[PDB]
Amino acid sequence: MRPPQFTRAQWFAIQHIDSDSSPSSSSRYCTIAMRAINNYRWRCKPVNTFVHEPLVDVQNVCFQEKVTCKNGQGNCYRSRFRMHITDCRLTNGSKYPNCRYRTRPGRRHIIVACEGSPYVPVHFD
Repeated sequence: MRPPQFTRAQWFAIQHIDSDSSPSSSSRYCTIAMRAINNYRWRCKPVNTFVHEPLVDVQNVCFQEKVTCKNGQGNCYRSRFRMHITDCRLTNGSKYPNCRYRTRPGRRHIIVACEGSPYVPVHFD
């Protein structure tokens, strides 16, 4: 659930943009990074992906390959290049505030929904 104090665009950046950061991370990266998200949530988010490119690279995906959204609703775009991502997966038995995560680096195209003025990512697809 998006905290009401954040726009869709702000919440996307909080959850998914680690702007201009190292693609390689420690194995504790996700456990530490997810606290900022889960502090606003009722229960630990089960999976989450962070992108490491500079912010403007992620915003540029809104001007790259148009594709259909998974839900069929909205304007979705696939990145021209593979992004540097980190996938976070909640460990079994975790219960807030004891949320620990597996950390997995990766390099793949991302798909985002874009909306608004400015026209920026609002949903990781």
